[PDB]
Amino acid sequence: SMEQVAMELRLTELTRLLRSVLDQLQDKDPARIFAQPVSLKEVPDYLDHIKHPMDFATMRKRLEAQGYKNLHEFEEDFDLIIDNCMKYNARDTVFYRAAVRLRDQGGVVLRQARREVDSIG
Repeated sequence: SMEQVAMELRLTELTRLLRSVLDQLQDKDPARIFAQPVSLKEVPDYLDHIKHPMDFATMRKRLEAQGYKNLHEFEEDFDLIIDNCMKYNARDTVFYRAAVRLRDQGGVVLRQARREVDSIG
């Protein structure tokens, strides 16, 4: 049906809009602390601590597989990255300070991103 084609043209354009946003969020991690999943080789106990790991490359596989149905699903993955980090790592660490910074700065990008989704449907 053509009515499925209109759905896919609107998913494509969410997916293209989320592409921008992820790039903007990931520029706020210039150290690349969050670029890749935490290495299970290097941190074998990691899943004892964190049950739903998340990082930027993983969010990007799922973005180019058109796997984010709405903005809320995208925003959840982003908050996982931040929240896992702030549990796993102590307050006086480069890692925890980098998540605090990314949260704070990402809040601006996400607060405009909400409005553009609502605006353009």
